[PDB]
Amino acid sequence: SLFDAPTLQRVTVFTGSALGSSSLYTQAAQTLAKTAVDRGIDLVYGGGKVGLMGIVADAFLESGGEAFGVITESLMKGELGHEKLTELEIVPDMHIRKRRMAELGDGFIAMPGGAGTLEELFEVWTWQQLGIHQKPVALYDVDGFWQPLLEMLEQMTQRGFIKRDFFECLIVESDPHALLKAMQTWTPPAPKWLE
Amino acid sequence: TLQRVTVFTGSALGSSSLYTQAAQTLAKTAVDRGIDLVYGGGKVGLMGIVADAFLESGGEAFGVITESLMKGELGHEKLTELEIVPDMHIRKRRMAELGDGFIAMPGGAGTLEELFEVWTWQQLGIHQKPVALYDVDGFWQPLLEMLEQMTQRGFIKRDFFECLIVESDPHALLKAMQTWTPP
Repeated sequence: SLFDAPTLQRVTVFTGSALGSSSLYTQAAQTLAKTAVDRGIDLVYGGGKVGLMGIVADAFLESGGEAFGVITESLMKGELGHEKLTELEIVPDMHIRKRRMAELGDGFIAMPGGAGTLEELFEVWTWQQLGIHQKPVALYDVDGFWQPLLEMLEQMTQRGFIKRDFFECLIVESDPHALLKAMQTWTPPAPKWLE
Repeated sequence: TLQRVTVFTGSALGSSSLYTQAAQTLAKTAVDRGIDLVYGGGKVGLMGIVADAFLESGGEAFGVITESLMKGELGHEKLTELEIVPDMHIRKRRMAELGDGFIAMPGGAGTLEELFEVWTWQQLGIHQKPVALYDVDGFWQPLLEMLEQMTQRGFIKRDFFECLIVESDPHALLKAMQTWTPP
């Protein structure tokens, strides 16, 4: 229906190819995967087998959900792709990879990661602002990991480079049930009233 | 050597005229070095400011813009050359091909997005070009603080974070770019 948000069938997850320095990030990813599958949401992600990327894909498969990785030729030649995925799309470059992860997902989540995770997050958020998609964008704030980013965006907003209304449409939860609940009920803000 | 530099900067002007001025001063400094501008082709915000400044100072400015943004009345019509491309990704492929290095002046989410793409791709060996942050009025300090924590939590190689250029003065910035070596 026209008044309804599309219902989330898949979520695209951005996260590190390292595990990072707390056991907690491995736990927290596992929990989200379980919650996701509980609501019949499947996973789209970058197709890796190590670090949090690997953790989250494995947790998804193990809870009995599905998992669609999208990976490049370069990465597949260097034999870095996960081998037991529901599907694994191999594409010529990093652009197409991001484009395809964004077409496949019904929403985006950023779990802890580094530069690459930021590359992906800001792109999809920018695109939301340009009207290229109207899918929700969320930060999984595991042990406050994303708090420094929020301080940075708050400062950018104050200096006038980001509209407060966009920044406030960013979902940030540390609880996974909350996170996905906000993603399901999310609607984009009316262009009619931005300020 | 550095002949063209790709600049990422905000589509708005920001709440203080300091940014406009720094953007102007940087363009002059780069023209004096013989360096031309490559950027996303807009006339609004600091994009417009920096492109005007390169032109008015005797230098050249090349824009790469999508068909959509052109249609949106955001394009600059008095550049040295303006390429029109299908989409955002071809636009970044081209800005990266044309650039010999990358500078991120103040901006928002659009700027962040371009910045992180080319930084990440430096980490992966896709290119070996300097990436620099023009730290006007400490604008990028909160970003460095975020990166510092990510490095302390295991998600960014310290080695790589240290190869990131950060400078508030434009003569220092361009010299840092000119003498930089890869990680």
